[PDB]
Amino acid sequence: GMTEYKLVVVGADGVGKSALTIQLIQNHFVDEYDPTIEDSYRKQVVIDGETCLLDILDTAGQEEYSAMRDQYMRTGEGFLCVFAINNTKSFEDIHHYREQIKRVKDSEDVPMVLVGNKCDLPSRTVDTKQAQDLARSYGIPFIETSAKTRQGVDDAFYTLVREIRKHKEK
Ligand SMILES: N#Cc1c(N)sc2c(F)ccc(-c3c(C(F)(F)F)cc4c(N5C[C@H]6CC[C@@H](C5)N6)nc(OC[C@@]56CCCN5C[C@H](F)C6)nc4c3F)c12
Ligand SMILES: Nc1nc2c(ncn2[C@@H]2O[C@H](COP(=O)(O)OP(=O)(O)O)[C@@H](O)[C@H]2O)c(=O)[nH]1
Ligand SMILES: [Mg+2]
Repeated sequence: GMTEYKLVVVGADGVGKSALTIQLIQNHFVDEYDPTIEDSYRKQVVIDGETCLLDILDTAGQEEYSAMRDQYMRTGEGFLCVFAINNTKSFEDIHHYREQIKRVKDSEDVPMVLVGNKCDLPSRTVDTKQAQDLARSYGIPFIETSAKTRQGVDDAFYTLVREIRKHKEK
């Protein structure tokens, strides 16, 4: 049998949620992917010897707080909270995404990873120290990624799976 892990990728428009997801799944950088499309993708992977199925929701569209949207998000087992290292506003939004996750999951202990994407770019407006401090304040890992080169991408998604696997053992 394969366990399926339901992962949700969230964060501001333009941070690279779609590029990270497509890079993970298909091993190619899709630049300029339609910002308005929300979809899910699956991949069979081996993580620490466990053959499992990732089901990844790449979020997009309108911010909305209906009971149905909350219930859909509540089915997520772990969340990648993504900002772009050259967009301070996307980093400032992270606290809001974490607050919504904690609210629908009714817990401060939700499997989560803070992802600083676009690390292939030389110009970084978000301080690495500030991002590490924010992740420490939430008790979650911080991983830098590039959806273009694939640097850190497997680590971000596999770390989130490891967190879900551990959470299910509590
Ligand atoms: N909804 C909703 C949610 C539930 N009902 S539950 C639940 C959860 F558990 C986790 C995450 C979310 C979630 C999502 C979801 F993941 F659902 F797609 C999309 C958001 C979204 N999108 C709109 C745009 C930007 C990215 C993409 C999706 N297109 N934007 C914002 O905030 C945007 C800002 C700027 C303007 C005012 N707001 C408050 C802060 F200032 C930040 N939050 C979003 C969000 F929290 C939700
Ligand atoms: N250089 C660089 N550009 C990226 C990276 N990830 C995404 N982009 C670009 O950033 C823009 C937004 O990416 P997208 O995946 O659409 O972001 P989303 O709105 O969060 O889904 C696009 O023009 C991408 O090609 C990355 O790691 N490096
Ligand atoms: Mg997208």
